Amino acid sequence: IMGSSVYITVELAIAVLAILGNVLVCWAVWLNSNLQNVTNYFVVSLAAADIAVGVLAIPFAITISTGFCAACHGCLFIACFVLVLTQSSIFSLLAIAIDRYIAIRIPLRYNGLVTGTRAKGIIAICWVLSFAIGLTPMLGWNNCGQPKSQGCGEGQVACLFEDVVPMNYMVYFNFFACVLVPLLLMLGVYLRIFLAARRQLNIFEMLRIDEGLRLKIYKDTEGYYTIGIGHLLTKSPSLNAAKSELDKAIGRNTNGVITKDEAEKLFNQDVDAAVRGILRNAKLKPVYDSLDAVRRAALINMVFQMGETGVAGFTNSLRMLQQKRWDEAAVNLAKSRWYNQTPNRAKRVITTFRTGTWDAYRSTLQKEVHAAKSLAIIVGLFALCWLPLHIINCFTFFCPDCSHAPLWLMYLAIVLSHTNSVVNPFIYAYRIREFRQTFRKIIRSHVLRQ
Ligand SMILES: Cc1c(C#N)cccc1-c1cc(-c2cn(Cc3cccc(C(C)(C)O)n3)nn2)nc(N)n1
Ligand SMILES: CC(C)CCC[C@@H](C)[C@H]1CC[C@H]2[C@H]3CC=C4C[C@@H](O)CC[C@]4(C)[C@H]3CC[C@]12C
Ligand SMILES: CCCCCCCC/C=C/CCCCCCCC(=O)OC[C@H](O)CO
Ligand SMILES: CCCCCCCC/C=C\CCCCCCCC(=O)OC[C@H](O)CO
Ligand SMILES: CCCCCCCC/C=C\CCCCCCCC(=O)O
Ligand SMILES: CCCCCCCC/C=C\CCCCCCCC(=O)O
Ligand SMILES: CCCCCCCC/C=C\CCCCCCCC(=O)O
Ligand SMILES: CCCCCCCC/C=C\CCCCCCCC(=O)O
Ligand SMILES: CCCCCCCC/C=C\CCCCCCCC(=O)O
Ligand SMILES: CCCCCCCC/C=C\CCCCCCCC(=O)O
Ligand SMILES: CCCCCCCC/C=C\CCCCCCCC(=O)O
Ligand SMILES: CCCCCCCC/C=C\CCCCCCCC(=O)O
Ligand SMILES: CCCCCCCC/C=C\CCCCCCCC(=O)O
Ligand code: NA
Repeated sequence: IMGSSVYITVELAIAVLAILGNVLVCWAVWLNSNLQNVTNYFVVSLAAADIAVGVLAIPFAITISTGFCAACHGCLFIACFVLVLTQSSIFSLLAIAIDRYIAIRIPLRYNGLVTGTRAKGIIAICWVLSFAIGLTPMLGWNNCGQPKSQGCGEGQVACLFEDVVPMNYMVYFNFFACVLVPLLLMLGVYLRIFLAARRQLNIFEMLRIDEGLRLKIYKDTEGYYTIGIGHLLTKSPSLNAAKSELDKAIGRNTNGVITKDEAEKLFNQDVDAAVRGILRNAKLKPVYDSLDAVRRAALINMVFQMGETGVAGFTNSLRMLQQKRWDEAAVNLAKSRWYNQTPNRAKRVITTFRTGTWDAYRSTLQKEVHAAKSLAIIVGLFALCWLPLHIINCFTFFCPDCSHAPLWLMYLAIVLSHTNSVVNPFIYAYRIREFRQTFRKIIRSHVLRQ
């Protein structure tokens, strides 16, 4: 068996798996409305680039592995086309990372800023930028436009990737600026996502989950100006009047904007007032005195939502809370009008009473980042599959007199880069239930017919 035949077979097998697997990804998104979110718009765009890897880029790499004679501009397209697909993948991976950070940073206002129309515009722009970046050698930055391989006739060059694509482009422009910098930005974004889910939980973070945190002055449900965690500023219909109240409480001219620490200090003063009002109430003080620090925060949470008078009306639940009958107090509180009006917030507060822990709010944070862990794996696989080729290009560039990397390492690094166009659909099937369920439906019904 020829050594070339095993390289062709492996490349064609990767191409088939890249097409079939990523067609299934787009097919699943088109079929399942539950998969038609903005995050999957970039997943589809990422899959579209991987489909093109198996249809064009991999056949292109096979032809230029021979170094045949061809025109300069025509040879550059065959060599630089995969640079367009890889750049579009980087933009799609960077967009997914930023999208998931917005999802955990402003989880209540995520859908107002992140829209489908905006995503399609970003995708269309990034594809234009990917062609400009990937096909930069065709616009002049090439090595076949200067008079001087030999044995091909003039106007024709030996179509080898390292012969026609400049190495300083492959290292400075492509690797350092267009690959390494986005990969490091994606690393910091995902790190920042994971740290926010691992944040310390307290009364400030609990109410931030229940009532939101806003550092800019906004209008509440009643049209009144608010800041921080539900801190009413004024009933007046003047933002200037609200800013004057905000500046009087912060101690600095804010122009309606405050820092997170100032919102925490403002919220801390609101807790002190709610605690002062609880202690002066003869119904609430005995219960509050008996509760632990966490369960006291759940009682303050109720006061912030309904008021001391409204909480004092829970005569039966308050006595069972004071008697440390957590499970009995949970059943009683669940049968209240407060539970029916806002069950999600009530269930989190009731769970706090049962356990005395922050588990209900920790689980809220963990649910917001579970998708980010799977999508972060895809970025690491992209880095793992492409960095060997980049590092070698650096060795050839910065050590010209060095011995070039051996042929088997070239074949391995190039094939490993093509393999990355296969791994993503497997990740979706293994870690995303909605993708896995649609994959099974398409396969069992549309493909296998039964
Ligand atoms: C494109 C790219 C990106 C992107 N986008 C990012 C980093 C690096 C690269 C990249 C790619 C190729 C390449 C060469 N070939 C044809 C080929 C196939 C098999 C064997 C051979 C031999 C005989 C060894 O020359 N040649 N296919 N890709 N070569 C180099 N230095 N870098
Ligand atoms: C540590 C990482 C994140 C940043 C450093 C960039 C790395 C990837 C680049 C920058 C400089 C590069 C070169 C530094 C110097 C050497 C020596 C030279 O005989 C060949 C390559 C080689 C080995 C390069 C290796 C890769 C290289 C180290
Ligand atoms: C994250 C995914 C991990 C899975 C990916 C693992 C690494 C990629 C597989 C390489 C095997 C094929 C590499 C060898 C290339 C073909 C064999 C060859 O080199 O033949 C050329 C011959 O020497 C001259 O014609
Ligand atoms: C024609 C387009 C559709 C062709 C599809 C057949 C070709 C499969 C190719 C690549 C695998 C794709 C990535 C792996 C997806 C597997 C999903 C799956 O089967 O998961 C269900 C299983 O029951 C879990 O337990
Ligand atoms: C190899 C290139 C051709 C294969 C890639 C493109 C085909 C797969 C694309 C996505 C499948 C689901 C989207 C198709 C939309 C069909 C439109 C319609 O039927 O109304
Ligand atoms: C999955 C669809 C794409 C596959 C079909 C495209 C055909 C394959 C492309 C060219 C393979 C053979 C041409 C180059 C021969 C290389 C000669 C050599 O190995 O030295
Ligand atoms: C699924 C179908 C995929 C088709 C892949 C086609 C592969 C084409 C590979 C290179 C063929 C030569 C193209 C460049 C020649 C132009 C330069 C010249 O004429 O000198
Ligand atoms: C799925 C179908 C994809 C459509 C494109 C098919 C493959 C195109 C391959 C590259 C052609 C462009 C490279 C050289 C162009 C000049 C060649 C010439 O003019 O004869
Ligand atoms: C232009 C290339 C650089 C952009 C790469 C990706 C950056 C955007 C990432 C996706 C964010 C998700 C959609 C949010 C829409 C942005 C809101 C707006 O238009 O200001
Ligand atoms: C000679 C080389 C010719 C290069 C042609 C490429 C120029 C067109 C730019 C990108 C085409 C891919 C379309 C992707 C945008 C559709 C995504 C969307 O808006 O939903
Ligand atoms: C068209 C959208 C915006 C495009 C800007 C980014 C794409 C890259 C554009 C061209 C880069 C050219 C870099 C010039 C390097 C020196 C030229 C040379 O030495 O030959
Ligand atoms: C995706 C983000 C892309 C950012 C592109 C802008 C950054 C470009 C930075 C410089 C790269 C090239 C540095 C030296 C130019 C080559 C010198 C020459 O040969 O003329
Ligand atoms: C250095 C360039 C960038 C390298 C890739 C950057 C993306 C890293 C993203 C997250 C890594 C994978 C996260 C999966 C969690 C598994 C637990 C673990 O092993 O750490
Ligand atoms: Na890709």
